[PDB]
Formats: sequence, C-alpha cells, structure tokens
Amino acid sequence: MEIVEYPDPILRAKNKRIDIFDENLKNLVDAMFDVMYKTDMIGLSAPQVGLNVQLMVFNPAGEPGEGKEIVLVNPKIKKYSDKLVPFDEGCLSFPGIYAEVVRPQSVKIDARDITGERFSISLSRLPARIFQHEYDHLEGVLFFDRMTDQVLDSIREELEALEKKYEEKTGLPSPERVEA
Ligand SMILES: CCCCC[C@H](CC(=O)NO)C(=O)N[C@H](C(=O)N1CCC[C@H]1CO)C(C)C
Ligand SMILES: [Zn+2]
Ligand SMILES: [Zn+2]
Ligand SMILES: [Zn+2]
Ligand SMILES: [Zn+2]
Ligand SMILES: [Zn+2]
Repeated sequence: MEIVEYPDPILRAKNKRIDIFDENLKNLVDAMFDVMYKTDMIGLSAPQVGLNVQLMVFNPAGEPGEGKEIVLVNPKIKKYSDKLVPFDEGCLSFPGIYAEVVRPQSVKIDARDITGERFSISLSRLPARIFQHEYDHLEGVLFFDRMTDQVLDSIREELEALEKKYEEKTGLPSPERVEA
C-alpha cells in the first residue's frame, strides 16, 4: 500500500461509515496493523492508507506481541474530560514533524468492533492520546490544527516544505497552505 501524506486532499475529505463487516474489513485492519508496525507507529487511521472510511487501529505498547491490538469502527466521542494535558506528537502523514499538542486527558467512547457489535469504553493516559489523534483523522482534522500559534509557528517551514513537494509532483498549487 501507499502512505498518504500532507497536504494530500484525502486527509481532509469526509469519511464514510463502514456498514459491511466482512473478510475484506478483517484483511484491511490486518494490513493497517502491518503498516503501523513497519513504519514504527503506535496507531493508524484509514485515510492515511488512501481509504476514506471511519476505521482506526492502535497498540499503545507499539511492539509486536505486546500490549493490545485495539480496533474501532465508526466511533464517536461521547465526552471529553475537562482536564487538558500536553504531550509531544508525531504523524505518519507529516514525515519528521514533532510538536506539542494539548488534548483532554480522558475520553468516553462508543464504537463497533471487527464484526459490528456496538460497545462503549472509556480511555485515559496514552491510549486516550492515540485515540484522539486518530479520531481527529477520521474527521479530516490534522494535528497542527490543534497546536497553539506559538507551536505552529515553529513548524511552518516544515509544513511549507511538504507543500512544495506536493506541488513538485503534481505541478498544481498546494490544495492547502498553512499561510492561509
Ligand atoms: C501520540 C499520538 C498518537 C500518534 C499516532 C502517530 C501515527 C498516526 O499518525 N496515526 O494517525 C504516531 O505513531 N506518531 C508517534 C508519536 O506521536 N509517539 C511515539 C510514542 C511517543 C509519541 C511521541 O511523544 C511517533 C512514531 C511519531
Ligand atoms: Zn498481516
Ligand atoms: Zn499483522
Ligand atoms: Zn519502535
Ligand atoms: Zn517538547
Ligand atoms: Zn496521524
């Protein structure tokens, strides 16, 4: 598969809810985990692999045979804690960019598993961190949108650089610019 990187429009387009839970969804999740493991990430969302569907995966442990392989489909955040905590984040769609993002420390969720059964779960610490980053993804939201002006100002060039790449390869004007 091929990894979708900023400022590709795929990461912004609305994503469709998954209504079919077959072996092709089982295989996609599997593949999504392999991409995650091979790229040394701890999570991954559908758009990042070129598929605009409401599907994500993550393993807090970040290592094969450790932690727990967690998968959520069509999730929805029922509540964000009032407490906001800072934490440094990276993103497979923005090769090389690391920064601080303030996010609520915990969260309550509603979602479906690899088969369709509706369920709820509450998250905290790192698991909550990963989920929110991915959930943002499922909603066309990228991590710099969450950063403060101060923090964004420190990655503008890296973002602009990426924008210059999209243009070099497509001869067209960057679909989105961080100048705007
Ligand atoms: C923590 C928020 C969840 C980040 C998920 C991203 C991968 C992802 O892009 N999902 O959409 C990741 O693995 N980035 C990692 C990341 O942000 N990490 C690795 C563990 C520590 C933390 C950085 O403080 C690294 C590999 C760049
Ligand atoms: Zn596999
Ligand atoms: Zn695997
Ligand atoms: Zn690693
Ligand atoms: Zn720092
Ligand atoms: Zn990401």
